Amino acid sequence: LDSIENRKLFEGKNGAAKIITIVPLVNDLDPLDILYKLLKCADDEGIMVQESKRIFNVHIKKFKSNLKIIIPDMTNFLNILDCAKVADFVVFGLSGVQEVDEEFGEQIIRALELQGIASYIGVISNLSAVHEKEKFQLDVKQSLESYFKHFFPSEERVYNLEKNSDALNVLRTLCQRLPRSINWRDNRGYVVADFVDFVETSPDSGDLVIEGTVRGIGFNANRLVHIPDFGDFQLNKIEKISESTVFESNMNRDTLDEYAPEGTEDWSDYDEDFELTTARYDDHGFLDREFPDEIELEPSESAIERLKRYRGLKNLYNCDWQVDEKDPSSPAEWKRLLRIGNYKNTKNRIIKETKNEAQAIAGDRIRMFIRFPKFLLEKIQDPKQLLFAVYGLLLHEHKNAVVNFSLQRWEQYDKPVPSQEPIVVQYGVRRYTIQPLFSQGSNSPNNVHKYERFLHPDTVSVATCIAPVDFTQSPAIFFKPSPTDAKNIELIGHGTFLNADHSRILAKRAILTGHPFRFHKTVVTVRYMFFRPEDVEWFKSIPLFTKSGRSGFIKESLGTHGYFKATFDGLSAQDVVAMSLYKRMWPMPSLPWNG
Repeated sequence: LDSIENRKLFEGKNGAAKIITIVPLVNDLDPLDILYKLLKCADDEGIMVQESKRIFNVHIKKFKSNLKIIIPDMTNFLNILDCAKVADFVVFGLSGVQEVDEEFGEQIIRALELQGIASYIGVISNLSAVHEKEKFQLDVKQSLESYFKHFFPSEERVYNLEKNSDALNVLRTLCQRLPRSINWRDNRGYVVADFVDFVETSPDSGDLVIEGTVRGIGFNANRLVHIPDFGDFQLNKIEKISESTVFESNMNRDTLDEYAPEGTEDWSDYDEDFELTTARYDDHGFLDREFPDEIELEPSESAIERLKRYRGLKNLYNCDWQVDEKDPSSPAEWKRLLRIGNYKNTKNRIIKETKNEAQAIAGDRIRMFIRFPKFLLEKIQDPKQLLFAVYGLLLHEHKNAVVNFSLQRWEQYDKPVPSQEPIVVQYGVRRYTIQPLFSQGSNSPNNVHKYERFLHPDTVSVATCIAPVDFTQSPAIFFKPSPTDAKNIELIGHGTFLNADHSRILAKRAILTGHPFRFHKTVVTVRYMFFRPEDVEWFKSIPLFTKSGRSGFIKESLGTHGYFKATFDGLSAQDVVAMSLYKRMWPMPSLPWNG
């Protein structure tokens, strides 16, 4: 009972700011018409919009509450998403004449829902164009209502802005009804800039002043800040405006370092240094998919040199594979990454620390001085036209680490997706061009997982890469920018930022194909596997298997052309002799994404 009074206060007084985003899901639907029909309900004529251009601050006197209306750039799909993630309420605009495009309008409903929506409302301003008779118009309104309920059953009736009865009910909801909270946005800080100015300090960099009201967890002078399509930046000063305090950047401020100082690799020896006449074999445990992992050796090149970093495994679930081991293939950044022991506990601690050590709480008007470089000012667009939102970053969020994303294919995405090709990933407001190693999610004791070359279509897979830490487990949207597509991007998949564990070891499989030709009572001769007698001698330790379900071992080399004799438990001139080998796959560093 007490909690309801405290939660209302920030928005139910002369110092409130309610973010409302107008999202018309149809090509031939104007957002200004949707706004005019919504602002018509209030008796104050001086509220009405003509020629602020897209982002307006309107004070509705009928419900004694300030409203902040945002109109996105419909040419850019990502801008529509950007305006909605900052919104407290989203006004979806449906058309009576034109149907919602599956490739664009429908995809907006899909993408906004997957990145996180605070509150939604169905609205029709195009009902007049259908018919003159109310019997024909209501049949169209009911048809749109069934479509809107299919995406989310939270809304039962799609309000029509034509009738003053339904339009007054919408404004009453946008002004009085408390909006829902978005986990990642509200646990961070978020300020929608009303006015942006710049102060020169040096001929290279200065201070970018942002005036706005704090929403979410709040802001701290030491904590880093993030401007979308610009990057992460450090703060210098923050001024609090109160109706009848200044917080400065300390010695304990966060650094803009992506990786640890060059030399950190020399201060820790968690390395399994390994030194042989026979190839490596790990037998610690108890004993479509084959085709993509199959490999074929070249006759000129030796298999010892090619498959040097490969290990034979009796069982991948029980093998003693180790993290941080000595390997030349491993990235240089590996030791310079953020190593989090227990993500679950570090995530809760930083969140609790941020809320408790917050300087400018939600509802406070602030003047944010951001240490900004002068060269980036040419890309800054008017805050009244294009949404200028500043999202606060938690402790060590800038720092890169071995991050794990859960990812499921976007509905009706039959196209394949390989596990090394660059894909843009939007986790929260941040977006980076990620090269993700896919692996099927499993509860293995050794945390060793088989590296899948392509995204599995039946279930949800796990993408592993090197990217900065997200301490809010923000939902992730995976896309590839397409120029041929209506919306400048081609949405690949959706998911969530799982954790930041390096303990997840990924192993690439290599299956050697071999064909038997000669058959003695016990001695079976295979030929298409190796092409050197030395190569046969080296891989002798790794047991052989057959696609028919037989098991065996290499006896010795026959000729100088890699022919070999082998003994099996059960095969003919039609069976395929095979050998499975495994190598460690290291995560790949990712670059940021703007525009």
